[PDB]
Amino acid sequence: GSGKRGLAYNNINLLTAFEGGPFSWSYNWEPRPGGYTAGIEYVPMLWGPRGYGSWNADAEAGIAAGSKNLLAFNEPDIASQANMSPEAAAAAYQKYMNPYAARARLGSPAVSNGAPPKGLGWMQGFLDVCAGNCKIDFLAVHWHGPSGNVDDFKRYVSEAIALGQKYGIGTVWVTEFEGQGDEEAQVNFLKEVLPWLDSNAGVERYASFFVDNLVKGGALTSVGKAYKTI
Ligand SMILES: OC[C@H]1O[C@@H](O[C@@H]2[C@@H](O)[C@@H](O)O[C@H](CO)[C@H]2O)[C@H](O)[C@@H](O)[C@@H]1O
Repeated sequence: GSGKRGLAYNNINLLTAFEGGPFSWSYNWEPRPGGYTAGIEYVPMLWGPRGYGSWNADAEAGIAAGSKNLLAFNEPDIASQANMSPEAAAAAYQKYMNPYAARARLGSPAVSNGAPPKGLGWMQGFLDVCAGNCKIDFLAVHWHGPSGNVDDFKRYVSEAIALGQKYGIGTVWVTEFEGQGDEEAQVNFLKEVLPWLDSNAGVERYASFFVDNLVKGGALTSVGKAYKTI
């Protein structure tokens, strides 16, 4: 396909259900993959402070396994996720990510679609605090919301793109998006956003949220099939 579509997982076993779909990459919100999937680029994540301990070592294995890309903290703007002030993110980014700039493309901490001061407000606070010394190849962002709130999806992604470009970061990954509701409500959403994401040159890579919910009892759900074929 576009080569932008990702497999976001917890159970590495379930990526087989997506074999031969237009997938180039995977991540699991962890620094280590828990296994191997052939022909797809695993992307390590520095989730938050709990990972600082191993991050050196973890970035080493992954670059050593040919990983082109590294991701930073998960939802520092949400208290039960990374839960990090923009200032502490800037510090820990510069410290723990910037060092791999020569060997890998670095993805920003991934914000929620929460309104300022969460979301892209936190990104701007982080981008301000970074003070042009954070080495960032791409912004990571997330959007969760009802299936019929599709417009808001696209505005958010554009606003993330606009925000990144103002700070000289030329692309975003949408590392999580989820159009909520019953199976049909979820399909139709993917029919609208997947083509839009695939041609929107502001979006380098994306992942619907997520593999483990798109498979059930070892079988693709109907949402699974749509994500695989559209
Ligand atoms: O279970 C998938 C993955 O979820 C992460 O947290 C998510 C958050 O990233 C966002 O989507 O909000 C939802 C709703 O609460 C959270 O579940 C976890 O950080 C990660 O460790 C987990 O593997």
